[PDB]
Amino acid sequence: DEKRHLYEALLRHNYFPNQKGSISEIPPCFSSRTFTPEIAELISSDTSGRRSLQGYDCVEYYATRYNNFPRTLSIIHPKAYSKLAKHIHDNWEEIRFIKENENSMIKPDMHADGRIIIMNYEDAETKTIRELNDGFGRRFKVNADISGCFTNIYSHSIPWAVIGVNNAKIALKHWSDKLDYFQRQAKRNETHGVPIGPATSSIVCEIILSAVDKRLRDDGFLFRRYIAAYTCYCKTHDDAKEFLHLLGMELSKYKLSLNLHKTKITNLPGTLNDNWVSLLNVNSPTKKRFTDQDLNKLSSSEVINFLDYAVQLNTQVGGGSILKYAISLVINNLDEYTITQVYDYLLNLSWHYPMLIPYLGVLIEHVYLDDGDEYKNKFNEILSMCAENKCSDGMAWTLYFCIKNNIDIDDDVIEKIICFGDCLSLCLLDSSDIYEEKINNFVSDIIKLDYEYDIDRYWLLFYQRFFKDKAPSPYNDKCFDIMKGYGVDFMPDE
Amino acid sequence: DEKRHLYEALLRHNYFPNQKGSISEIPPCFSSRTFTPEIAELISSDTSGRRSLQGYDCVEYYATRYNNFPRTLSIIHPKAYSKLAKHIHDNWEEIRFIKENENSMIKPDMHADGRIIIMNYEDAETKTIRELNDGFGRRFKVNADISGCFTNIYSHSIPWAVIGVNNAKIALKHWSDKLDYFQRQAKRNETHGVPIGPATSSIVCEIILSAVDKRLRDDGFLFRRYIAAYTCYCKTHDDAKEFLHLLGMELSKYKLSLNLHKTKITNLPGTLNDNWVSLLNVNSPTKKRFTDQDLNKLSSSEVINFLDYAVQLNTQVGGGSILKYAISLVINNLDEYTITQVYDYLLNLSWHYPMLIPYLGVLIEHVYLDDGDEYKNKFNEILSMCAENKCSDGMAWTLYFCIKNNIDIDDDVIEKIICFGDCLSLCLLDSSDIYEEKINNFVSDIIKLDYEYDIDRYWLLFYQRFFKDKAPSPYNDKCFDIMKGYGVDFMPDE
Repeated sequence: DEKRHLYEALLRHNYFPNQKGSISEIPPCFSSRTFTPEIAELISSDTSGRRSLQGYDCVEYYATRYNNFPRTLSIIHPKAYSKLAKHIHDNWEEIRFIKENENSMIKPDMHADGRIIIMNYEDAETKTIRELNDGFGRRFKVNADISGCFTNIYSHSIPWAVIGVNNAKIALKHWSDKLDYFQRQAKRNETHGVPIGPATSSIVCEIILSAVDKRLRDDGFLFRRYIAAYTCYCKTHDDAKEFLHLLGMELSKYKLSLNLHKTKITNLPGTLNDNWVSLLNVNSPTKKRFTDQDLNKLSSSEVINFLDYAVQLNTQVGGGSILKYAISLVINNLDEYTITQVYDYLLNLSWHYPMLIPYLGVLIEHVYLDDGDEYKNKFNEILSMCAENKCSDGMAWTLYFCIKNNIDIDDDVIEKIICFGDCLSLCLLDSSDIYEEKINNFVSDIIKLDYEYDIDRYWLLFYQRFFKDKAPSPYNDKCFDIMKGYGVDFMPDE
Repeated sequence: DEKRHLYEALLRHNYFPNQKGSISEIPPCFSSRTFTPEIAELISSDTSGRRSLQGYDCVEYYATRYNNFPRTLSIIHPKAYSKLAKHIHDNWEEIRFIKENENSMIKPDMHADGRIIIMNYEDAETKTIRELNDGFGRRFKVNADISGCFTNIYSHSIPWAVIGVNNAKIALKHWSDKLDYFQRQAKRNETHGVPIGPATSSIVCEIILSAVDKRLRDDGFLFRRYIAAYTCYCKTHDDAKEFLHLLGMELSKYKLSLNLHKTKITNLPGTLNDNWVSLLNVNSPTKKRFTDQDLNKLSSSEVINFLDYAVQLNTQVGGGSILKYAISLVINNLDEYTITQVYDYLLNLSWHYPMLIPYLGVLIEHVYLDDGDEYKNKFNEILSMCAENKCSDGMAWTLYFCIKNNIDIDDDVIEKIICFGDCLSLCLLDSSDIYEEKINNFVSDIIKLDYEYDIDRYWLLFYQRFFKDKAPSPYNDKCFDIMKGYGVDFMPDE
């Protein structure tokens, strides 16, 4: 069924931040499968325990963007998440109108892997044909962005999108009001904001933005939405300015607004992709597939020169993720002579740009890591940099490389891994079991605070220790106990 | 009367190219007054003589623009001009609808000096108030130019403007058809083009362009015309593109077209003047009048530094006549210590930019020209440059300075003054009377050709020699004889 596929997707696949489909933002050690929908029903049914704080906090995760900026992905506390996912499942026949929207490019969809939200998933041919087809006969292309979107979505506006603003205000139960309550329970009983990364917040965002899409559609606008980005194709500048006005009205009705540093009108014909994308692909040494693998295999100077050219292009343009695109272009066709050189270049690029650390997972088997302890000092210097810059995805990926490849990790860099206080980093140090006593000091400092929001901020670490019998639950409810009795592990093996 | 003022203006004032109101393009030695309307009636009444060539040619005059480009002003042959001016006078009650047009900024008007066409004549306050008033509430400013205008105005389209295209085509007498014939007789019986500089061609251009102004007006466009330049103020880009379309249609109906290298749409608020104008005026040392003349008098370093800054600004922008504007800013407030320095700077600027030569007429009394023959070699080196670059206005102004200030002129530069073959230069050499024999060789080479168009190209030189009794008329008609008997002199004294 599609209800069952959504129920699997909300918990087994898209609970953790898993929207990016090329490389994940979270290392593959953390997996949210075995958190089955029946365990979510049992958690929702459980009513024990008393909480002194309204709502639940989230395990935080600062992922690095192309400009090294942090984006705070969140792992919802699972007692607050099981109710939210179960509510979205039970109400799916009244929610699936977001699937029938045609202006939302990334939306819930029955993906084969098990997910429902995968950004940048559709193939290049259809994307090109759509871009030309919608750019047919038009003069201007308007790009608009919602300012926060994740930051300031109003949860009380979830019924406003569903049955209208004034009908919902008069009505103040309906399914969308309980959805608003359950979404609020996900993040500290707070009206504004949604945790970034779970598909439940993507569904909540799609529900609110589908009314905006409906009103923009009914006024005859050619437009597409990519999460919070609206692209409009306009025969004249009348359409260009009036779409911006109507989008501003429709967002302001649901308390949202437009990012005016991201608004720009560009005369068609522009570029189907961004300009740096075609600059890289035109100069890519892999741009032609030769149908024989020896020809497809690249040389040392070819890959290195393309990587230098990508570095200059990112310094000179910087409009997008130039390094990640360029590295994905050359990463899978490396010859054995290249692997050490491109590996060290990736070490250089991963230090300077910590979002490039996941690509280091491709080469680690082919590179002989023992060497003369060069890579040993490299990964620790990266770990120190990720501790310094407060970057969670680079820290977690580097620690996944350190435990998976058994490379030792220094004490002084751990002094800042423990002091940074990223939860997912501390779960990796927790799964190592060598640093049991520095982990114990941190969790004891959390418990001695007697602040439930900090325990909810480190619920993944606390649950991993409780499931590994190294600690008891810090909660008086049965949620951790129902998780552990059924075998829920958020750091599972194969 | 206004008919009589127009009749004076066509011959006494605006026969010669005299449209510019700050400094003339022709030196003040050449004056078209004493060519009274009664002499024009007597020339028109005369029917003697036979001509083997259809129409008449014009005395040519390549004036230098801000980018050193030549513009070929023309002095119409007066037998072909008297008929044209008399025809425009007799038909003035059917022509004066061009005066009632409100979108034509430069048009026939009763000016006090005696002219009817003076470009850049209205005061700055009204121009500013108009520019703001028409820029009220609008988003875009469209600038469009007719491509040739003077070059390719179709004379057969003069009745097309007057009574409509199809009515005039069916009609193929009416006054506009004889106007078309008389305008053709001005330039070699040629359908396309108008001689630049006489007000009769300005009237002919206004007659054709007033129909374009009428159709653009009736479609509700806010627009102004400066000779061949249309500026439109647009609430949106719909108005911006549709005005360009409608102007293209209305010009193509009368066989004209749009200069598409001069078309540009600029988002308001732009600049009331051009950007270099405010850059000069903000940095002008004369920008504040102090109501006492000693304060208004400028120092040496002040004027010189402003002139250097103007030179850099013209090198760096070049969008308009930066040097002429800057020099007009400082020229009239010079202190006696400045005059030699600014004079030599003007010598430097006049050599490099020959349109700046007329400003040398302001300083020549205050500068002691005898010196050590420095200015003697300067004006001859300028004369050689004007001969080399084929610039008529610089040649004529420099020769006016040479004869008026009695400074001697070398033989070898005269070897190229005679070889350039500018008519107005040869009339200055003709009025000097020292070089009677090199003038005689040139006019004998013209007469031996037996080409009436070359005689019409040098009609001013031929008439000046005939009126000075140094030569006979080269024409079998009585036009020169009626001119000389009534005392018509085109190089008159006071």
